[PDB]
Amino acid sequence: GSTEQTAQLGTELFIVRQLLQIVKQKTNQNSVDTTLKFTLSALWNLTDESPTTCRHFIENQGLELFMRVLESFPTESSIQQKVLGLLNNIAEVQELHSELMWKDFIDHISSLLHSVEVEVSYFAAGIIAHLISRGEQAWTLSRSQRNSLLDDLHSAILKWPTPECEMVAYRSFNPFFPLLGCFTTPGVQLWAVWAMQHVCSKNPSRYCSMLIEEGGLQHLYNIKDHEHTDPHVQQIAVAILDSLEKHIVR
Amino acid sequence: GSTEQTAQLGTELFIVRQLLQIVKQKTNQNSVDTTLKFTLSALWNLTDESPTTCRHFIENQGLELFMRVLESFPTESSIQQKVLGLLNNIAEVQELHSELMWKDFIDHISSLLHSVEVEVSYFAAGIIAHLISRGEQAWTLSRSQRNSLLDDLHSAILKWPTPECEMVAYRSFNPFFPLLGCFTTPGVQLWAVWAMQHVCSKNPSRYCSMLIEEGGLQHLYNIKDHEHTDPHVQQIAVAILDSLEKHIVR
Repeated sequence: GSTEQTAQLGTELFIVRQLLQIVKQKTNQNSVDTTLKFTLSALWNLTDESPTTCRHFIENQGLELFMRVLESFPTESSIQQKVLGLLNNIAEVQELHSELMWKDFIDHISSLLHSVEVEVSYFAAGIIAHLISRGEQAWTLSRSQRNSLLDDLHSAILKWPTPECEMVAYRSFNPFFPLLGCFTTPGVQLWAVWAMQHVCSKNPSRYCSMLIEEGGLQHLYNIKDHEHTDPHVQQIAVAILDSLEKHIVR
Repeated sequence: GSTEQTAQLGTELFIVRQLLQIVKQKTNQNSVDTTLKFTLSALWNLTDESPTTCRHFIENQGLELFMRVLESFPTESSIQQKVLGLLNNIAEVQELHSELMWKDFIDHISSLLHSVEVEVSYFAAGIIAHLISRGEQAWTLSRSQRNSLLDDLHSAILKWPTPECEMVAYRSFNPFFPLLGCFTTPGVQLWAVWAMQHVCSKNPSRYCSMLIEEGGLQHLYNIKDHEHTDPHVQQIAVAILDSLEKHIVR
């Protein structure tokens, strides 16, 4: 058992503030250590499927602080991963979209998309995928930056090796489904199917039934059957389907 | 998204120790402040269906610390609720049963069972129901106390008002099911069905669907159609069974 949900919602702002305070102190002292890594993991985990926590983070200078974390520790891939994991959760919340639309932030993400560490690149790509998915109209920065981010997104995913661990856990695939069906911007679909394939192949007994239960079969058959589909998107979609088909008919 | 499960398991020990150190420092200061309250909530929530976290708590003197918390703040219902919520989670872990078997822990729980606050007594009852359910052989303290606890458990539950809030959240009814079908010990059964009735009552959208899908029907019918069953256990079991039919077809 745990506290009831209303009580949990009561405490989010205090916990967000206390954790950000710790992050801020460590960053000022340039202290890269265990308490910082575990505090950043905790903060990331608190924002998992929590639009309320993402809003408290934004309202309490989280974005500025995390840019400072990225600037202060540009060689700490473990730190970058957790910062970007959290930002990928904020990127999923459409009412927070406009908070992420500033040049410094996008410039930082675009550069970490090119990190040679897939556990860093993956989350920069997820942020970019979600932001591009909201459409040209929602993108209030340079139009040529949107376009080149889209090609870099597609290009970066195709270079990724198979990570040795899961890099992330999901409690639902709901945030991925609108990214499918982004046929106009195939790098967006590519990230979604790559991410789905990655966790379903590494952990079928946690994810295959999840995905089937949330409607994944038809969303992916809708890609398998679609006429003018990017061949890489399609190849990974069928690989997820294969895994899903075998989870049924066990 | 959140950190992957193996990484999360690798942080549990650090988080348990940090949060226990915060409880210890606030208890030493005799300070019942906001930080103490949401530190205790977070620890409780961290033990939710987590036998590994429960073991870290035990192996790091959490029991003795929480005893002192209970003895140092005997008027703070909200403190006692959170301590007992966590201890109720420990009581669910069969491999930790013998760690809870010392007289003065059970003596204190048996006292809180008679608290006038249902939000305290509920969780004391839950610890007792789980410990008693493991049969007489596992009960290495006084045997007559166990038998009188079994009587006190049953009588206390009958005196409970309807609480004004949900006092707890459950991710799964699975730890309750063994409590059902402890026909040798009613009251152990009464706590479980009263608990199910309470959460399905106040939050049907969340708990009724979950209860049916985990097998609550066959577990409740096995109590109903069983013939020499305690009247209150039967009345509640039947109350829940009939309320659920209003849901499987709404």
